[PDB]
Amino acid sequence: GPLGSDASTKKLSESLKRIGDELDSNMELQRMIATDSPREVFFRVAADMFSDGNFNWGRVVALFYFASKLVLKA
Amino acid sequence: STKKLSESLKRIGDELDSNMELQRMIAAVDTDSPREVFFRVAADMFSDGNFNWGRVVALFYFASKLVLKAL
Amino acid sequence: STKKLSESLKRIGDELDSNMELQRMIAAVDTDSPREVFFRVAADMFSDGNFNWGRVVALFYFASKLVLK
Amino acid sequence: DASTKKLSESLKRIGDELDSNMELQRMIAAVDTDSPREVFFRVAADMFSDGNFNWGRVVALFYFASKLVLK
Ligand SMILES: [Zn+2]
Ligand SMILES: [Zn+2]
Ligand SMILES: [Zn+2]
Ligand SMILES: [Zn+2]
Repeated sequence: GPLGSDASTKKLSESLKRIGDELDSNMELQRMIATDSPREVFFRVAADMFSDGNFNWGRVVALFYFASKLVLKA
Repeated sequence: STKKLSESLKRIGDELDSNMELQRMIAAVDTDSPREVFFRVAADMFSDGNFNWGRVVALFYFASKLVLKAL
Repeated sequence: STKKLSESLKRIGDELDSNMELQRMIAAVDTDSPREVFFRVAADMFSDGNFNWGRVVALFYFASKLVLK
Repeated sequence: DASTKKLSESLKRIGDELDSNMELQRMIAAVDTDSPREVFFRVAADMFSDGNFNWGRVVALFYFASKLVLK
């Protein structure tokens, strides 16, 4: 409503809109859902995502974006 | 194989989490009205009507940060 | 040790999926239009002002089954 | 709009049952939060050792991972 809130909300929504579309247009992902135990796929992908020791929340969210399509779609 | 998939998820996750511009936008948001912020951001996010799963996941990432800011 | 925490999370997750009434209520929404259902369901979930992580996770469980199905 | 009221009430109860479960909150609070990768993988490995990879279980792990990493 207020002008300060409307602008900060707009900028934040666009930034999250951009990251959201990057996940949905991830072509390496779209090809992976297409030897296929979902648990093993999840653990092999999850192991590779965190092999460098960095376990941050954005990576976990991306991992569960992957898990949702892996479980529900395929 | 699994490598390129996990690298792209690594790359997008590190954009959601370590983009300094995005983090300081999230940090500035009203910390004592999480319900009100969540719906304002969600309304602009889906004002174009495209209700894609990638955008819903990013919204839930922002909600998790809102609940953390209030905690 | 962590076997009890994993067993409890196991129980929670299986109780969600095996809740037929929940599955039926989720399968009874205008699937032609996901955005309006999400905002309607979410608006009624937080009218209390009770914006907790638990409720957000329950909305996430519903939103996924709504969009990806 | 009563079918949406009934569903919303169900999800409200599920979320509040999670957060008010003192035994669950105690078990979550006891893990080594300084070792999130090790904790997350040990819990996930035990949660899926039986071969059931259903979506409800993945969300329960997601509820755990969020409290493990954010707080
Ligand atoms: Zn305005
Ligand atoms: Zn980008
Ligand atoms: Zn304020
Ligand atoms: Zn330690």
